[PDB]
Amino acid sequence: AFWTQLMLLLWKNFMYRRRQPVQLLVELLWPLFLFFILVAVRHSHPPLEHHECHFPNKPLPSAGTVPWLQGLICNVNNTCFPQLTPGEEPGRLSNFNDSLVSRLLADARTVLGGASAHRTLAGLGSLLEAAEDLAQELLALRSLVELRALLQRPRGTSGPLELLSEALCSVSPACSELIGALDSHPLSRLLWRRLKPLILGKLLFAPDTPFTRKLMAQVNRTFEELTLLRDVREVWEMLGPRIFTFMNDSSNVAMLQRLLQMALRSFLDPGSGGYSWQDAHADVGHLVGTLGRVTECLSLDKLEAAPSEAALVSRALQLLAEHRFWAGVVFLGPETPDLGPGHVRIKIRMDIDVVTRTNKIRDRFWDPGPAADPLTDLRYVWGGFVYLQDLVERAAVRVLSGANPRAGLYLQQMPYPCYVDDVFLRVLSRSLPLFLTLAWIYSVTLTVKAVVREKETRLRDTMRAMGLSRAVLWLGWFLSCLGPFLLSAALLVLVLKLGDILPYSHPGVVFLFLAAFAVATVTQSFLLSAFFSRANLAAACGGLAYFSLYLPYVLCVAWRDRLPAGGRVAASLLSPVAFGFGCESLALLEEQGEGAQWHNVGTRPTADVFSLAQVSGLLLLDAALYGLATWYLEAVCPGQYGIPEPSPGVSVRSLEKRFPGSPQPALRGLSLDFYQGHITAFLGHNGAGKTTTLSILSGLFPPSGGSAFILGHDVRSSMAAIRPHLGVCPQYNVLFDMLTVDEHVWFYGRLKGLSAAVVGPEQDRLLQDVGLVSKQSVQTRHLSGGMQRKLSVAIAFVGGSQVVILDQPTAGVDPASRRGIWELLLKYREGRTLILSTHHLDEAELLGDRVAVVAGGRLCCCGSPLFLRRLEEIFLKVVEECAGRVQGWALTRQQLQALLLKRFLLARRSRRGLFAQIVLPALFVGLALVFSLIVPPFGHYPALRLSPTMYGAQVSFFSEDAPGDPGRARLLEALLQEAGLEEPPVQHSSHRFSAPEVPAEVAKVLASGNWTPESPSPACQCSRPGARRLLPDCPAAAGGPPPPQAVTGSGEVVQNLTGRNLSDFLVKTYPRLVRQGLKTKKWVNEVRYGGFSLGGRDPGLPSGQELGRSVEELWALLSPLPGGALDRVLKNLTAWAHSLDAQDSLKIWFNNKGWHSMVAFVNRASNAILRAHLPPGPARHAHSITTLNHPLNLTKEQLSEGALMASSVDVLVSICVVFAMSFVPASFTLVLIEERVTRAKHLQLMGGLSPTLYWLGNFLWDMCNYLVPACIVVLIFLAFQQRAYVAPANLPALLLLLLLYGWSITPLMYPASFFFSVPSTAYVVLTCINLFIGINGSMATFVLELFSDQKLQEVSRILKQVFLIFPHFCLGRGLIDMVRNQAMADAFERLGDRQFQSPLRWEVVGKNLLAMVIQGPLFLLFTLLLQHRSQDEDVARERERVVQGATQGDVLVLRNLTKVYRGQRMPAVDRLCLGIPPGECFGLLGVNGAGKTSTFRMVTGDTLASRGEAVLAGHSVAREPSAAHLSMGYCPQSDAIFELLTGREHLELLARLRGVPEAQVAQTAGSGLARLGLSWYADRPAGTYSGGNKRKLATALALVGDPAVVFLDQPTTGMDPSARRFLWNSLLAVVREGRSVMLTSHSMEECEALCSRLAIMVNGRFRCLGSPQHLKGRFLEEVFLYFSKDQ
Ligand SMILES: *[C@@H]1O[C@H](CO)[C@@H](O[C@@H]2O[C@H](CO)[C@@H](O[C@@H]3O[C@H](CO)[C@@H](O)[C@H](O)[C@@H]3O)[C@H](O)[C@H]2NC(C)=O)[C@H](O)[C@H]1NC(C)=O
Ligand SMILES: Nc1ncnc2c1ncn2[C@@H]1O[C@H](COP(=O)(O)OP(=O)(O)OP(=O)(O)O)[C@@H](O)[C@H]1O
Ligand SMILES: Nc1ncnc2c1ncn2[C@@H]1O[C@H](COP(=O)(O)OP(=O)(O)OP(=O)(O)O)[C@@H](O)[C@H]1O
Ligand SMILES: *[C@@H]1O[C@H](CO)[C@@H](O[C@@H]2O[C@H](CO)[C@@H](O)[C@H](O)[C@H]2NC(C)=O)[C@H](O)[C@H]1NC(C)=O
Ligand SMILES: *[C@@H]1O[C@H](CO)[C@@H](O)[C@H](O)[C@H]1NC(C)=O
Ligand SMILES: *[C@@H]1O[C@H](CO)[C@@H](O)[C@H](O)[C@H]1NC(C)=O
Ligand SMILES: *[C@@H]1O[C@H](CO)[C@@H](O)[C@H](O)[C@H]1NC(C)=O
Ligand SMILES: *[C@@H]1O[C@H](CO)[C@@H](O)[C@H](O)[C@H]1NC(C)=O
Ligand SMILES: *[C@@H]1O[C@H](CO)[C@@H](O)[C@H](O)[C@H]1NC(C)=O
Ligand SMILES: *[C@@H]1O[C@H](CO)[C@@H](O)[C@H](O)[C@H]1NC(C)=O
Ligand SMILES: [Mg+2]
Ligand SMILES: [Mg+2]
Repeated sequence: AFWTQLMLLLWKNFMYRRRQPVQLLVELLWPLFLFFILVAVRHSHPPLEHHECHFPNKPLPSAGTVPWLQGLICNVNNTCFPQLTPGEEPGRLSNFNDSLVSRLLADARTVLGGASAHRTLAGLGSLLEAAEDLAQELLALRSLVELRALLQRPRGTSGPLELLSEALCSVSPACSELIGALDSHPLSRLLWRRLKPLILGKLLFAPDTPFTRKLMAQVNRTFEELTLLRDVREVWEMLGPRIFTFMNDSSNVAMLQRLLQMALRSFLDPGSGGYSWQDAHADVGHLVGTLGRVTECLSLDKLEAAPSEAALVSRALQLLAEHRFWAGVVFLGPETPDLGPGHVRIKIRMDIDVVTRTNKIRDRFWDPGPAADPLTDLRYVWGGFVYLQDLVERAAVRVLSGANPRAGLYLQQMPYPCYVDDVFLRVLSRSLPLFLTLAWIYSVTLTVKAVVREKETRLRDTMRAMGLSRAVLWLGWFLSCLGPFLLSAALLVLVLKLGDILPYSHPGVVFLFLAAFAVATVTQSFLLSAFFSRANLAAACGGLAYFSLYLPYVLCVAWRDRLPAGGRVAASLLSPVAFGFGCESLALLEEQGEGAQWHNVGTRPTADVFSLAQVSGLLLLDAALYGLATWYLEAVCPGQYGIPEPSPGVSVRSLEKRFPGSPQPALRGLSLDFYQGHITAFLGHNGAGKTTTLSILSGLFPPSGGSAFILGHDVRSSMAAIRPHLGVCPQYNVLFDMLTVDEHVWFYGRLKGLSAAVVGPEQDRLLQDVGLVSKQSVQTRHLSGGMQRKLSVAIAFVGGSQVVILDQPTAGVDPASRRGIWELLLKYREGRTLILSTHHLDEAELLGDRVAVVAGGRLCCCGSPLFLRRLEEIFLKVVEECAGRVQGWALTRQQLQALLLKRFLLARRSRRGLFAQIVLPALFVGLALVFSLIVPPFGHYPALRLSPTMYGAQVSFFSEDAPGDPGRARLLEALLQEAGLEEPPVQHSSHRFSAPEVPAEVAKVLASGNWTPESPSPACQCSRPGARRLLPDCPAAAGGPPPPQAVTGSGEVVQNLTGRNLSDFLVKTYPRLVRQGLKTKKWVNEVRYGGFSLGGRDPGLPSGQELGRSVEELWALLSPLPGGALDRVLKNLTAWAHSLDAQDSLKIWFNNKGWHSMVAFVNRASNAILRAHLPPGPARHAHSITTLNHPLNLTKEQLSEGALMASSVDVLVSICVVFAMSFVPASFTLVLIEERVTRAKHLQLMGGLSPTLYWLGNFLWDMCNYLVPACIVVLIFLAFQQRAYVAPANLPALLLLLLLYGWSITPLMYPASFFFSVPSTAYVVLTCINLFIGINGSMATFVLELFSDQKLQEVSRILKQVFLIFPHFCLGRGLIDMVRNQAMADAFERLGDRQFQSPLRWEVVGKNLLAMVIQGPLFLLFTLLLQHRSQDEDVARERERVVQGATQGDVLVLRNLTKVYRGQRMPAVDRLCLGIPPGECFGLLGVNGAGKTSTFRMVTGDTLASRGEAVLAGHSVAREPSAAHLSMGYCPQSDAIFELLTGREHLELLARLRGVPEAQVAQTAGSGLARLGLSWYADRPAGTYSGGNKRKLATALALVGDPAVVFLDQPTTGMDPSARRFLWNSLLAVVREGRSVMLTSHSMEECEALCSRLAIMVNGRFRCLGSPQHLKGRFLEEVFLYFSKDQ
């Protein structure tokens, strides 16, 4: 019956799914909200493609001084123009052109060279004519006019820097004052804030050898020449007064000058003196003063000294504090490459904030783009490393060679092709694993809760007792839970693929991966649900254990290096870790732009060696391991309801049971024997232990000793041969809520073993025999006690049961159905060994062929009924043989002191629950910090020698221009010999370069085209706009009409590239290397890293040398002063004029894709220059220069200025703490719901408690239980020294945040306690809702506010203020803003600006606090508002009297009461009128379906009415519920007690709440306990009583305190004759006192014989309403039946 049982289980699960569809829909739609938000954001963030653009030139200080400053000031940004920059042209050399300074210099050159001979002749002494001719062209130029216009600009704008940039580029206390004026504009302050160390620096060298002194003297030349401004200012200062005196009072000389004159504008220039003697003088004076201040800005004393390297490091550490460090050069002594001098080793040390990190030679991932960010990529330019290296290297070359080389190095970045990027893919790749792991948290918790709840209510054990096998049940659970997971995974795959989040991947492999993940999760949940045995405890520790298995993934991704593959494999056993590895592999495959379309299953040999074909096998292995572990754990440890762990049909011998809680054993020893087919009956007093014995016979409990045999087998050990031979009937019915009676019987009959053919007749026969045939399409949750009991006994009798045990077959059942019970028992008595147990003696004597009585755990006597006769009286004899008011505000003080005490007691018995509910979430945060704070230590950045030999094979350049010079040829051959290509011998003088062969098709295409090097040779390539398929441009074979002349060397290849355009070659060829390199797509072996270009064209006019002649022809005359100031300025003018001719350029093309690229090529260029200028000889290797790079020992890390917060450990810890604090405000509803459901809260509300006091007491207790997690969180943060969160500056913010979150979350979970029926489901649902609304709101807004800034910043600002109603959001954003502000403050402190903000601000945390405080108590007000939502002939004569007459004596008056069960056609209760006077024990009988309990619930106040009224002592229950509730007592059919408290606590609590004085509380409780026979069991917890004791306790809580009217419901459902005698005596006493009773039952005596006014009720209508003797006279069980048949 394996397949039949499987079909039955699947059908039942399908029926449950179909009955309630909303839960199915919400489960299927839960894990997609965050992905929906992500897709919505992505839809509005189109991919961006960048146009082609070329980068500009960058001169080095070796090329001069003016161009160096020009390139430093103008080219701050890497503004790349799409049009070709003039610098890239081989002929051109000066990118900056037609500017003010360049035009001024050129025009000055021209004017000075034009008439040098004329001024020489003038100085020889006509000359006036030559001077006039020169002055004629001194006005033709407009450069002087524009210079005057610029220097006359009114002062303002941003400062001198703006005018300096305008002049250079193309469209001392005073110095400090200028800086302070300039810093007001951050745009103008960019230059200062990037160039602070250049003005203030110190150059330090460790050795003090005179060789190093010569090196520094050679370095010092540029600083020496920079100070000519002081000398020229002094010269003008000396000339000032002299010319000022000469001009004044010299009219005679001037007039004789005009007399000797005898063009015209020159003659009129001295006229009136307005335009000659002051304007030009003032302008030149202002200019010289300005340059004097400029030269006084500099310190001019940059160099310093140091004894050794230790003193160097100490002085560096001292000087680093006050912004004075710019150097560190060390002339280390290798003595080493080889013997002999010239093997100098320069080792530059500089701060880590300025030099690129040397950890990585290249980048990490192939990101398409030139990577030319002028703020975080080109650090070597704005830092000054390259300038210092060039200066030191040129000085070393000058010292070693002894010559005067002239070769100005330049820098040029090659262009980059068109491309398109997807930033969103990289952004989401980091946070995908967290999203995916957090998506499936609903289903795991619900699965664990469902499993533990099914195993808790004995439903699983009862279902298994009839023949179910554990394997079948487990497989059914597996399939049923696995279904929705697979459907949801398929839907998620579909939505991911359709949304273009993962466009490349084929959905099949992704779906298989997700299905494997889902299977692993299912089996993990089934394993996790095997430790616990209580619904509350299992629900509490259900999400923490799942989410605590994901942190090791973070630990193992932080420790990526130094990790053996064995460790990764051993840490991949946990499912979330393996899924994280798989998700990372898939994300990196997607980012590579190659997809996973069924052929990428053995790829990725990198650090992420795992691909999406090895993780799935691991996941399946983990699922198998978890399943085996679950099976073993279930087999070895059953749980609370411990199943056994591997013709006298029934026999028990020496059977005893011992519960740990009870000091005395329940059972001592039994020897009872069972027989063939004689109905046996158990008789005994309450607490004898018949139900415990019956459970011991079944598999519910294990015996504490002895053994029990059934059908010759043994329930001990081998009980597997018992299942098809047993039938069970628990005292408390266990049934499926949704399934109806017909489905119940069909399911149990099929499971029992009946064939599919014999079902209908048997089921119908049993259903008719029992008496339930009138109802067949109603679910069991709409049935009263009697119908449920009849259904339970019917289910017990379904199928062929060899031995069946009946326990309380009838209870609350009228005799009419008891007759059907009798006939059912008689019809099956032939061999089925019927066993019975009831308190009714008539049934025992009528059926019992042998009666056995047990008392006090011992078999008193067993035998035939005739044996004992020689029945109620003798059984009772045997059992006997064996056995003012405090009123006012003071009362308000008392009530609370009771109520809170109750809570405290409920907290003392169950400490494990509190430990797991209000402590464990705090320790989860500590575990998160422990696992997220362990990082690998770092030491020092290693030193490396900078040369391109560390890259590998590559491609160089050879471009040359103007070959008609020997020096350029020598330098070029030096470059070739340095590259590695040795000089070929005489036989290969011209056999050096091997030109490859052009393809035939390309050759034909070029023949159809033009073979012109100075025209665009390559064909145009198509740009690809988005389209997600082709990122780079479309390649072609037309790039370069000749193939490059590749010549191999010792590992490198050098080409020719002479005469070609040289700009299109790289652009057209790069996409070929882009597409060719696909194996790794992270560290692709690019072949083009850099090259040279020897442009020998000199940007000097041929007349420039003439300038020097002019200067020297001014030196001989004018009496050169011996002081030397004039002499020295004239000789630095002559030197500048001579150097204006220059020698050549050595332009360097560098690729920024390789980090350490420009420095190595500068090194090689300088080494080649040295080898060129060296005299010929075999000492080529004897003299070599190497540049190192080693940052200081100062312990810091690379400051990522551009990279802001990017979903890091900070937000991880914030998510962890939010998760931990979301669980705590859910344990507060368990007790509330448990009280409301069992109708125990309403008892207290009857006691005299106003709802307001109840709610305030609960609120205070819940508040007192919230401060325990917060203290532990604060202590953990303090212990771990988390500066970001806890510190003497931000501690008040955290304290207020936690305290007010506690203040405002608690009164929000109260309204949810009205609409739930089982506590654990409410617990898990509220926990999941809190988790979702917190995380997926706050962290989603955080993701929105970062990364993309396309007005999504404005969208996030809009959404931020809206999410203030939820008190969960006020903890997420608050704990992220603090971290962000702390990070910004730390960055400012590291920078040195020393700016500190404030934690508590309006726009930081203040608004959240204010809003959450103001919304705090509104939820409590809503809670109270929702709580106060409710705003014959005798019968006819009685109705007429009630309608018209007004009996003031009567206490309770009913007026036409009726109410319908939400459309059940015939109203159960309708049109009732009655009047009761004081001091009459009213009674009311009926049948199972009359509606007695409905009448009690309608009149007592538990349910709201429909029509009519129920007035109780003046105040109506509906009009004023409080006044009616003031004085009455209740006892419902379903007993209302607390499982953990005891009886004495119950009585004392009710006594205190009613208002009795404190002194008499104990006396009243003792009297109440002793009155009803409850004393020997008045200290044990109320949860361990049996049915009779619980009934007695429930009755006792209805009479304590002497109320007015007692609304006793059926009180004798299971009480014993002694107990019922006690109850009758108590009722007689209370009615003698003068208080009425409204007992209703099916029994006799006080209900019937001692009653006062019976009233039979059938189908919601009264029948007689007459006295008992009156009923007997006019018309006792048979009399009642006759009267029922009378009408
Ligand atoms: C080396 O090859 C480059 C190709 O990149 C040549 O530059 C190209 O020069 C032509 C000159 O006509 C440019 O055409 C112009 O395009 C603009 C675009 O708006 C148009 O408005 C003009 O009317 C003109 O047609 C072309 O854009 C430009 N290519 C670029 C910038 O990528 C360069 O001249 C070659 N070197 C030589 C021939 O020495
Ligand atoms: N779970 C339990 N833990 C500890 N003691 C228990 C437990 N259940 C019952 N007992 C105790 O064991 C004894 C046997 O009483 P038991 O509950 O078995 O009676 P019963 O057969 O159900 O009787 P009744 O006919 O009155 O319903 C009592 O003292 C009872 O308090
Ligand atoms: N939840 C429900 N939904 C629909 N009908 C119900 C529901 N509960 C009870 N009924 C029906 O409404 C009527 C009211 O009966 P009620 O529940 O008051 O039982 P009772 O006969 O007074 O109790 P007892 O079973 O203890 O003798 C009955 O016909 C019953 O079958
Ligand atoms: C690289 O190619 C150029 C192509 O011009 C070579 O320069 C030519 O060299 C030959 C022989 O030396 C001369 O006859 C030509 O006159 C040169 N060209 C021009 C325009 O003058 C150059 O020699 C090649 N590189 C090397 C190292 O040989
Ligand atoms: C460089 O970029 C900054 C920042 O966008 C901008 O303000 C400035 O105008 C740009 N150009 C120059 C020459 O600084
Ligand atoms: C740019 O420089 C060249 C160099 O000779 C010069 O001829 C030209 O006038 C300058 N200005 C331009 C091209 O606008
Ligand atoms: C000479 O200087 C005096 C002031 O020092 C001035 O008043 C006078 O005008 C000057 N003379 C000439 C001719 O500039
Ligand atoms: C370097 O030049 C500066 C000029 O101010 C000065 O310290 C000195 O002349 C030189 N120092 C040397 C040669 O050590
Ligand atoms: C330039 O002038 C400075 C002093 O102003 C002098 O030290 C230096 O030697 C001069 N230049 C040359 C090449 O002599
Ligand atoms: C940095 O200084 C520490 C001082 O304890 C020393 O142990 C370490 O070796 C130094 N590192 C380097 C690279 O000099
Ligand atoms: Mg019992
Ligand atoms: Mg009832």
